[PDB]
Amino acid sequence: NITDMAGRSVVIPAKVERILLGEGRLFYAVSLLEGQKPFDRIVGWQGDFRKLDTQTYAVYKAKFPQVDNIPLIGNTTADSISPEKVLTLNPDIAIFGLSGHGPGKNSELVKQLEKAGVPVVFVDFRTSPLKNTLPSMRVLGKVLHREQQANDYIKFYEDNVRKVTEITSKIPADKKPSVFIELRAGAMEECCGTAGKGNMGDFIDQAGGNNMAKNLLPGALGTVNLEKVLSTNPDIYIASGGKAPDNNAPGVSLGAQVTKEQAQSSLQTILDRKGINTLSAVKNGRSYGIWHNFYNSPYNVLAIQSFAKWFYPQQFADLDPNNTMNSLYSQFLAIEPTGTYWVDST
Amino acid sequence: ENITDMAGRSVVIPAKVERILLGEGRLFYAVSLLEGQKPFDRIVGWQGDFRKLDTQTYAVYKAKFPQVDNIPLIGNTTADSISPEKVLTLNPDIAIFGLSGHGPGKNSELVKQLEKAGVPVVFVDFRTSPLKNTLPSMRVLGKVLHREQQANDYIKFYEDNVRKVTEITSKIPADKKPSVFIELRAGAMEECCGTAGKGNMGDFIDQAGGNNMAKNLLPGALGTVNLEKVLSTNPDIYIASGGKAPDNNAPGVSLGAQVTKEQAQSSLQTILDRKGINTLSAVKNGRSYGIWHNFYNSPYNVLAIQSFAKWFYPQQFADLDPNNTMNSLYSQFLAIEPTGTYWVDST
Amino acid sequence: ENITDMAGRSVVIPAKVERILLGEGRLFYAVSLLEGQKPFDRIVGWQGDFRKLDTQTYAVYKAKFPQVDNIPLIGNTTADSISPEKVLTLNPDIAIFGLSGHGPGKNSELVKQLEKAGVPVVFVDFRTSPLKNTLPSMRVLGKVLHREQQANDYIKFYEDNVRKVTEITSKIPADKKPSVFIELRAGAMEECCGTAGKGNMGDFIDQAGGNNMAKNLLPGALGTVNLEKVLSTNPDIYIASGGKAPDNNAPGVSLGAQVTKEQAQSSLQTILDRKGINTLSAVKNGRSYGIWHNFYNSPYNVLAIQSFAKWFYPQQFADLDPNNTMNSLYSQFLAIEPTGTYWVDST
Amino acid sequence: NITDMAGRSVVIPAKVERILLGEGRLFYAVSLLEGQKPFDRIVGWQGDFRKLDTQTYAVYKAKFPQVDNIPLIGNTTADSISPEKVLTLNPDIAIFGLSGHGPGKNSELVKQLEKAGVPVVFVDFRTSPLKNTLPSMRVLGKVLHREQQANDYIKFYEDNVRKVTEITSKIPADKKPSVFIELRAGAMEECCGTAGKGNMGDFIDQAGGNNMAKNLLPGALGTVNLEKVLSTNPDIYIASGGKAPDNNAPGVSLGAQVTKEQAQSSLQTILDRKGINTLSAVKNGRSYGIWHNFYNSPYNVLAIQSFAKWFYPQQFADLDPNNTMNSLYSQFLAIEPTGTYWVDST
Ligand SMILES: N=C(N)NCCC[C@H](NC(=O)c1cccc(O)c1O)C(=O)N[C@@H](CO)C(=O)O
Ligand SMILES: N=C(N)NCCC[C@H](NC(=O)c1cccc(O)c1O)C(=O)N[C@@H](CO)C(=O)O
Ligand SMILES: N=C(N)NCCC[C@H](NC(=O)c1cccc(O)c1O)C(=O)N[C@@H](CO)C(=O)O
Ligand SMILES: N=C(N)NCCC[C@H](NC(=O)c1cccc(O)c1O)C(=O)N[C@@H](CO)C(=O)O
Ligand SMILES: N=C(N)NCCC[C@H](NC(=O)c1cccc(O)c1O)C(=O)N[C@@H](CO)C(=O)O
Ligand SMILES: N=C(N)NCCC[C@H](NC(=O)c1cccc(O)c1O)C(=O)N[C@@H](CO)C(=O)O
Ligand SMILES: N=C(N)NCCC[C@H](NC(=O)c1cccc(O)c1O)C(=O)N[C@@H](CO)C(=O)O
Ligand SMILES: N=C(N)NCCC[C@H](NC(=O)c1cccc(O)c1O)C(=O)N[C@@H](CO)C(=O)O
Ligand SMILES: [Fe+3]
Ligand SMILES: [Fe+3]
Repeated sequence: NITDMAGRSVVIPAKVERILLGEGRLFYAVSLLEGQKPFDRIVGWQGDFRKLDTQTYAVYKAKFPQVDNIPLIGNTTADSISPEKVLTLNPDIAIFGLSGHGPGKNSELVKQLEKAGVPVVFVDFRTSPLKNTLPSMRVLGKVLHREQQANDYIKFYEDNVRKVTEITSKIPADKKPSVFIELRAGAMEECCGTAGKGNMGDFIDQAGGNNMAKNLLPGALGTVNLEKVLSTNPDIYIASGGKAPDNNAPGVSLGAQVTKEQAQSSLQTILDRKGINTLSAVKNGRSYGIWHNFYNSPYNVLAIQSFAKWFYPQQFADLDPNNTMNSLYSQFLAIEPTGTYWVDST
Repeated sequence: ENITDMAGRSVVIPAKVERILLGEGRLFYAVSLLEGQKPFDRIVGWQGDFRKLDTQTYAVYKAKFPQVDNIPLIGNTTADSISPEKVLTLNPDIAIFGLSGHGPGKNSELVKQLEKAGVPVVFVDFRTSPLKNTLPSMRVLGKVLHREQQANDYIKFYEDNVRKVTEITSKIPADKKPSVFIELRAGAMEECCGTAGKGNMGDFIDQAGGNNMAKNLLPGALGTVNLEKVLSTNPDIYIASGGKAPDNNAPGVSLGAQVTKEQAQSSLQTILDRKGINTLSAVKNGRSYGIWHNFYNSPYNVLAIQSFAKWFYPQQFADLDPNNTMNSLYSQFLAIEPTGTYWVDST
Repeated sequence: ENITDMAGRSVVIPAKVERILLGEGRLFYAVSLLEGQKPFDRIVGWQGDFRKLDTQTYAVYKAKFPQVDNIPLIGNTTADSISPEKVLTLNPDIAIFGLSGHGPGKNSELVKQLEKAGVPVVFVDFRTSPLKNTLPSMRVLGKVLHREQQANDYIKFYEDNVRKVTEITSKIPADKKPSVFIELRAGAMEECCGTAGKGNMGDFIDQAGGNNMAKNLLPGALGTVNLEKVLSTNPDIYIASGGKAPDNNAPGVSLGAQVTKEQAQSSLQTILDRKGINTLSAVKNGRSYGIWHNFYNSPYNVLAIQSFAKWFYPQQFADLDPNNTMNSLYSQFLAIEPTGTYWVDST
Repeated sequence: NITDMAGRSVVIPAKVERILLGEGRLFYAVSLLEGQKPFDRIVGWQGDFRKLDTQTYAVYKAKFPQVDNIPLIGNTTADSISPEKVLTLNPDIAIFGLSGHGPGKNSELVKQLEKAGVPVVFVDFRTSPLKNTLPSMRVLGKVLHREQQANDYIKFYEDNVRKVTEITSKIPADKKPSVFIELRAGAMEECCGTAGKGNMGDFIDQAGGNNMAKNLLPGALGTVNLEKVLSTNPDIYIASGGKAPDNNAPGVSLGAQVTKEQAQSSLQTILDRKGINTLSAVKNGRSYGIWHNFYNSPYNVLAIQSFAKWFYPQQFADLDPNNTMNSLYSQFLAIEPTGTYWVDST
């Protein structure tokens, strides 16, 4: 038996072959365990990975066209999941997130699955990445019978994060740069989405930054008004996005099918917005883009490294997130790394 | 009949208004120009900023209108302290909010609640972009409160009294303009120095033909510049804002309805005697002044634009008198008598 | 409604409170600022530290309120002496506890018992992290005791009176600051010398622009530094804390409501005449002072921050008088008259 | 009475009223001593200040038109100095530089002046700034009877340098960025002029940088070929210039009459040159401009600070060399600071 991220006891199945993904992008944690056979044990998933990660999807489709035939249990919201379609896939395990675009610990679907005799595991990369990322992988390892892959990934992760924390854990608060992260910048109805005590805030903390929204918000995600950002006038501005290159909607283009030219061109649009464009950080060129889906992925060590190099350029001159990304893919994944997951303003 | 507010949103003009909700208490100043001798007749409730952050002007209105104490306070001095429940049970027929300040903004939940309740919401602004927004705000308030005459009268008064300044300062070339720093609530904040960028009192500096040293240091209307940056820039003219009550020995400039010239100058001097500030060229040369803080969010801000022009070019505006303008303002529009000191020069 | 206490825990605000339990008796000081002329009206019971470790302030309240003797003592002066049974039979509707001190902490069994009994528990702090916690503690007590006005009034008073110090000391560079050692309950502990690290009275030294020699010797808010370490560091300024009653022949400094200047000066001198202490440069040079110990856990601690600044920079704070601040505090908030000596200088 | 920078003993004159400047830009050291009467005691000077510092000249001329009437003893080279014109000015002291566009310790003119009974003082801000800048000011103080001004300036300088060395003195060599400084970049016949163990090299050393030319060159100044720079591929590129805005000759525009936008546009031209534009430092945006005349001025504490903030951006985020310049001008000089003495690439 194991304790999941909701504190609940889960009896590990003897053999797993029918994994249900409550949130599609929980695939990222699964991908680190399944080696060259990524989709072999997925009976169905939330449609967020296919619809909100179109780039990473297309790359896996070109090498694995059977991905199109994995059933979508819903669209991009917990409320759109048919519990009936879920149960007819006869899962032998269901992986859910404490938060996100899929069911949480108190949903009806979780109770239905408990009545059906199906083990449910809660992980978390989104609410409390710092507390939860590694424990989540340890647990997924045990319940999916991929302890070796999991232990390998934890060692890789700890080592690559320790490269940052060995330095930033000793830096005193008054020497840290102030940071604002604008999630899905440009692309929300009301500006400005950001992270508080949690989510990408954990990355700012680890990378030795000072999140200006840490004390403005009670939860992991929330909203701060444009004028509050202008008034705080933080040292460093970071925008997250995952927009596909050939999408004329507002947002930052980043992901597997994005070139540096397009990442720079679209970040600039984001930085040219009224108000934003007068920020000291934007004028001084301390303005950056990070791929949004790192907000819910155990690949988040790539962002902690990208934030650290932006917060202390020379102290992390020698650190290369692209090499960490390449080591990750070659050691663990079944596709080749492409595209741009981070960008600096021209 | 609809109107476009200061947030760009369309608002349907109520047929009759008798229950005005003030998102920020000091938005009363705009309302006071419209309500003549019956200032508080139509106010169902307001933010507590006017009563708690404008104690002097409050006390003067209370002595003539004791019923002001019975207007409900929907919160203290911050948007986050407003109970949306208390707000809705006052059954307002209009809510007036500010684009910025100590009350809810355009994206607050309370604004959405009120829209669900069928209550028209109007955004005004005297604080973020006074130059763009002050007159349009009054025009709009005129239409939605059915006081078009009072509003048009006040716009004419305002335009004329500002034109007295801009007719001169609009033709002055940049290289003849004095550099200016305004230290908001000088001495009274934890961390020095609050100031205004391209907005707020910065708009007044611009209009009065001054050169705001913080214009390009800051992205927003308000922000913070460090003492050493001020010392380094060493601007021609120093201005401190305050609204401290006379009998308060804490640091801050005393200005307002119950402040005498002696208290305003004694307390400005304390502010100018602070380490660092006291080595400014502007302080040593006596180009140091005090302005009443609440002009940072009031359509009476024409008084500050004029005080600024007279400090920026003393001889060219020798003949201009802001005290005459305040008196014309009060007598024409208000229901109280002008008292106290709203600005001061160092001696 | 709900609020966050000083332990990070959410507390549901009772609709009406009439049975307040004080985990530490001297938490009364925070309550006294809210209860006006009816100080003891809502206290069902308290730890015996206020009655037994604050005999002077107790006696003054007893003479005006003899019913104070009938408030139940839930224990003596240590968390371990509190009977949880006596506590629960008082049927409290709220319990106020301190993150640290002579009463239960956040992990005690009594706190869990009360949670099982459906009784809200609120953690405040004036002792571990006064700088971070004093004002937030008062705001919180305001909300849960339905005295938001009194609390907000006291915060404004406090901020203003501290700002009188910090406006000056916040700009002073480290190399111009005096070194300071504070000896808590000097002369009265078994092993010399108790003091404060990064917390407790250390926060006051920091704010008053001093350099606490024990800041980096100690991990916690309280600890112990050896006499020889003090002698070796030989700090600029020596401060002794005490609260000993005048007619108490035990060792320590006499300070409090029933102490005269001469009893405070004479007893400080005994403390300064002790072997080792008496060779300190600060003692020989007369930069030696006494402060009332209980300021180590009281929102009246603004009086200590002000006494410290005036000892650290005598001429820069010549004009500041902590006695006026105490009198303004008492008259505005309390139900007794200020008496005695809360601070003393060596002759 | 005092030992100059050439090791020679100079007899302090009882009263000085006729100062001869071997190199015009030695005026900068004099200006720190003469308060509001900068030109009162100058009998004549080399034409380098008037002809190679046209901007700083024009600013002093607008307040002091009598500067145009100070005699020019030559143009911009030691060989163009008429010793006859020099001697008829009847100087009572001559200030010369160990190196530069004026006579050195072995020149004939120095011997002529010794025969004429005129005290000669050697200073140095150019060959060995680190060893010589402060001793030079101490000496000038004594011989010009401005000991107070000199001691005031030394304290100011030491304090403002200590702001840098407190941090960079504890950085180990292997964490330091490699740096190349291209003096009068774009403006020489043959690329690339630079500094070795001396001149602006001393500033790189102090600011915790690693001068790639330190061991390529024997002297304070020299030349390294473009290909050697490309091959070393240093972390940080710095170009010096002092070109006037309205001068369309090649080089970087910096000085009292230069705006930031003109300094950025002209630095960019310099960075767009063949070879230079493939440097990692240029592509990564670690490319900067510094005002050339800091290569021979006791105001050089401004460049040391500008270099440290470029070498360690976050560790010196709170340091402002512009506030330092302003404290310098207000405390010591008779004119108002204007223009751009340093620039970052867009
Ligand atoms: N399209 C929707 N209606 N909901 C989206 C899903 C869940 C929601 N998402 C976010 O808040 C969010 C914020 C910033 C950036 C993102 O990518 C986001 O997905 C959400 O998290 N809701 C909370 C509270 O209900 C939760 O599920 O815990
Ligand atoms: N809690 C909400 N209602 N909205 C916040 C999240 C929902 C929605 N998110 C996306 O469209 C999205 C796209 C790519 C990756 C993601 O994680 C996403 O969450 C959203 O942000 N909607 C905007 C309007 O488009 C909004 O509601 O502000
Ligand atoms: N007491 C508080 N914690 N907040 C007050 C809320 C408004 C805040 N005020 C200022 O920035 C300010 C600055 C100088 C002088 C003043 O009188 C001020 O009130 C504020 O303006 N917030 C901005 C952005 O947060 C806004 O609402 O647009
Ligand atoms: N946005 C903030 N966090 N601070 C700026 C304003 C908050 C507060 N304002 C006032 O007290 C105030 C008083 C009169 C008139 C106003 O318009 C006011 O805003 C403030 O300044 N607090 C101080 C704490 O003493 C501070 O922020 O340093
Ligand atoms: N009578 C006892 N045996 N213990 C008393 C408990 C409180 C204890 N007090 C001190 O350590 C102290 C030190 C110097 C001066 C004082 O007035 C003191 O009261 C205490 O603080 N305990 C801490 C650590 O154990 C706590 O409760 O967190
Ligand atoms: N936790 C401990 N063991 N000692 C430290 C404090 C215990 C005791 N404190 C007091 O008597 C006291 C008096 C007035 C006000 C206070 O806050 C007090 O704590 C104490 O000091 N004990 C001495 C023995 O006398 C000691 O332990 O050295
Ligand atoms: N105008 C000339 N033809 N010669 C000037 C003589 C000084 C010469 N200067 C430089 O080489 C120099 C190099 C880079 C950047 C500069 O600003 C320079 O002035 C020089 O230093 N010559 C040597 C050897 O005679 C010396 O003076 O020690
Ligand atoms: N020793 C040499 N022959 N040349 C190097 C310096 C001589 C000349 N110097 C300047 O133009 C100059 C301008 C401003 C400030 C200075 O210190 C200067 O030296 C020079 O650079 N000539 C170039 C021809 O463009 C060259 O020799 O490459
Ligand atoms: Fe999302
Ligand atoms: Fe305000």
